[PDB]
Amino acid sequence: PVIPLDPARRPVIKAQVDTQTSHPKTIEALLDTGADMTVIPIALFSSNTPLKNTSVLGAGGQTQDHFKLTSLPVLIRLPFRTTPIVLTSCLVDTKNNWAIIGRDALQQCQGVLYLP
Amino acid sequence: PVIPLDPARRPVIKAQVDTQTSHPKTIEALLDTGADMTVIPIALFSSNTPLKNTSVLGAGGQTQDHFKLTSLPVLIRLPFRTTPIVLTSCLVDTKNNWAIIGRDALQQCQGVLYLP
Ligand SMILES: CC(C)(C)NC(=O)[C@@H]1CN(Cc2cccnc2)CCN1C[C@@H](O)C[C@@H](Cc1ccccc1)C(=O)N[C@H]1c2ccccc2C[C@H]1O
Repeated sequence: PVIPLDPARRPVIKAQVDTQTSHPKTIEALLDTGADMTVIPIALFSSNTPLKNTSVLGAGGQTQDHFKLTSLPVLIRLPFRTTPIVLTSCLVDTKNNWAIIGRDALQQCQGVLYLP
Repeated sequence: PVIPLDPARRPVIKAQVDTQTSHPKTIEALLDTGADMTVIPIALFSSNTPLKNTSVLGAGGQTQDHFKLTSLPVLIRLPFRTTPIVLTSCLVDTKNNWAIIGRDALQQCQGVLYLP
């Protein structure tokens, strides 16, 4: 679908996320062309799930803390799609619970940005 | 133009920014559907320009020293376009000199996100 861009209304979407550690869950995620990589909430995971450490570039510079990588791929299903997005790895937000569909996922559903 | 979304290649654009505090300059800016507001480098301004202090949520926790608000509106022109995007106010990166075109600007050029 064509998704209008509005400063007052974030372009969010329902996404079923399978972290392969528990049952697939539906979240509301921000469609973010400015994001190199997808971010999912730590709440999607179980308590015994191992994650890799990392340091990501953010608005406050380097955040050497609340972002981790999954060891296993992450599967994401959009409402109008049966076939899933399969990310080799993606970021996990451990402080807050940000949900961000990055260009890694957007490429897989062949999404484009269009300026008239 | 149609801009493909690619985790390895950021959707950037060359945009002429008029801060109305110095001569208009062309910068490279990230096209970002996840940004509520536009960010421009403080380099485009003069040393005597008054700016407002504020608080902006970003990846690296929560910052309130990084970004400032403009006092005057900002005009942005896209390639081969004479009629300017007019932003009443936008963020000013006083540190890493980021250039981000948010949904405030993307709305005025009628930009859309398209998922096939
Ligand atoms: C993979 C990861 C997500 C960590 N990457 C980023 O953070 C990139 C980095 N570049 C770095 C970069 C900068 C310049 C050139 N190349 C790379 C700048 C662009 N961001 C993506 C941002 O668009 C992320 C969003 C996320 C968000 C939205 C709403 C609420 C919380 C978090 C974001 O930061 N948006 C905020 C935001 C951001 C800018 C301006 C205003 C606002 C308001 C707010 O919406």
